[PDB]
Amino acid sequence: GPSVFIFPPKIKDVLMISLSPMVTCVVVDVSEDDPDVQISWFVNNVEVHTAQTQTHREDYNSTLRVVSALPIQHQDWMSGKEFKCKVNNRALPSPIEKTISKPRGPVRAPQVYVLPPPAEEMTKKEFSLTCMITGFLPAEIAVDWTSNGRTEQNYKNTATVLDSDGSYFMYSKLRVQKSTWERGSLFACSVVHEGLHNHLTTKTISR
Amino acid sequence: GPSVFIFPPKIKDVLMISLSPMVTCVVVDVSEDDPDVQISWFVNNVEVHTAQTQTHREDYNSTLRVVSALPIQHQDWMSGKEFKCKVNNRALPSPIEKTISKPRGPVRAPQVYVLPPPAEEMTKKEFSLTCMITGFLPAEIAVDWTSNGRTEQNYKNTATVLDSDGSYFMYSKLRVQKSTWERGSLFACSVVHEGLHNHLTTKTISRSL
Ligand SMILES: *[C@@H]1O[C@H](CO)[C@@H](O)[C@H](O)[C@H]1NC(C)=O
Ligand SMILES: *[C@@H]1O[C@H](CO)[C@@H](O)[C@H](O)[C@H]1NC(C)=O
Ligand code: NA
Ligand code: NA
Ligand code: NA
Ligand code: NA
Ligand code: NA
Ligand code: NA
Repeated sequence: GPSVFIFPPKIKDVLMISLSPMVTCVVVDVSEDDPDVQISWFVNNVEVHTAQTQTHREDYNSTLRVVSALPIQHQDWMSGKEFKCKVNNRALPSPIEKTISKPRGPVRAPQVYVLPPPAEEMTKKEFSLTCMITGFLPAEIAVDWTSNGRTEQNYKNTATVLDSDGSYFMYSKLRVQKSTWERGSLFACSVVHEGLHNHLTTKTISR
Repeated sequence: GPSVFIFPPKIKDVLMISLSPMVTCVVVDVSEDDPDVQISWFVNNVEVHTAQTQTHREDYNSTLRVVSALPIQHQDWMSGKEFKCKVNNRALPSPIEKTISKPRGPVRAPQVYVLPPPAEEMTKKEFSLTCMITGFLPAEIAVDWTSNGRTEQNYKNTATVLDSDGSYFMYSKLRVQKSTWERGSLFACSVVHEGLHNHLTTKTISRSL
C-alpha cells in the first residue's frame, strides 16, 4: 500500500537568503490500479495552494511515485511553523498526514580548524588539507571548499559522527597538487550552520 | 517467506591470531507455524559441524530469527576459500544457500598521520588529537588509540570513505586531557590492516620536551 515520506528543506537553502527552500512530500508504491493521489498542504493548519506536484511512472514494478514540493520562506521554517501534507488515495483506509517542523533545541556553533598537510606527506606530488569541524548542534551542516573564489571539485566530507559529548563532528579532506600549493594559493573551507554569524564561517590556509 | 543473510568476519578478528573470526548466517522471517530450521555449513564444499546456532523469538510478530555463527580458521578466510550455509525449513519451496569469500584484489597499505593540534586548542583543559588515515585498499580496517601503552576509550572514528583514486580514507578523533598531555604522556593511533607488515602500525605524538 502507498507510503508517504516528508523531507525538510536543505540546511543551506534555509540559512541563505538568496536560495529557495522547499518542504517535500513523496508518495511511493502508488498502485497502477488506484493511480489517483490528492495531496493538500497546510502551514499551522491553514490550507495553502502553491505546491508544485509531479508524477513519475515506475512501469517496471507496476507503481507510480508522486512528488509534491512546497516553496517556503526561510523565516517560517526558522520560527518553528508546522508544515503538513495530507495524502488521499482509494487504496488507503484513511488519508495519511505527515508533518514536519524545525525542532526547538540547543544550538552550539562548530569550531572549525583548517590543518596543514603532515610533514611526511610533503614529499609527494599531491596531498591532503583537513578541515576539522567539531562541537556542533544540531547535526545539520554544509561544508565546501574554494580557492580564489572557485569551488574546488576534489574534496570529500566524512559523515557526521555523534561525539560522547552530545555534540557532532566531521572532517572534510581536500586533495591539492603540490604546484598549486607552492604558487601560494589560498584554500578556504566554508561551513554553514545555525550557530554561525550570518550562518557562515570560512577558514583559509596557504603555504 | 524466510530469507537468509551471510556476514563476513570482522577484519581485526581475522588479522590477529589470538582472536576468533566467525562467518555468520542469519535467517529472518521464519514463521512460528514452521519454526524448525536446519543450517548446514561448508568450507570449499566440505561439511563442517563446528557452528553455534541460536533461535531468537520475535513474538510481537509471531516470527523467529535464527543466527548460526561458524568459527573459521584465519588462513581459510585470507586464502579465498568459499564459506557456504544451506538453510532448510518445512515451508521452504526448496533449500536456500548463501556463499561468501574474501575477494582477490589489490592491497594498498594505509598512510597514517597524527596531526599536530592547533595552539589555541592546547591551552584548553580538554582537546582533540586527529589521526588521518589515507590510501588504503581494501576498505576493511580497525583503528584505535593508546595513552602510555594502554588502550584509550575516549575516541571516535569516522566511517571509511571512497577517495577519488580508488583508495579509502578515514579520520579518528581522540579526546585528551591537558593535564595528561602536559605530563608528557605518549599518545598513539594504532591501525590494523592487511597491507601492513605484522598487520599493525602505530603513530605517536606527545608534548614538545
Ligand atoms: C515493488 O512494488 C511493491 C508494491 O506493489 C513494493 O512492496 C516493493 O517494495 C517494490 N519492489 C522494489 C524492489 O522496489
Ligand atoms: C511479521 O511477519 C511477517 C511474516 O509473516 C514478516 O514478513 C514481517 O516482516 C513481520 N514484520 C516485522 C516488522 O517484522
Ligand atoms: Na519549522
Ligand atoms: Na591535512
Ligand atoms: Na599555498
Ligand atoms: Na563451500
Ligand atoms: Na575467503
Ligand atoms: Na585489511
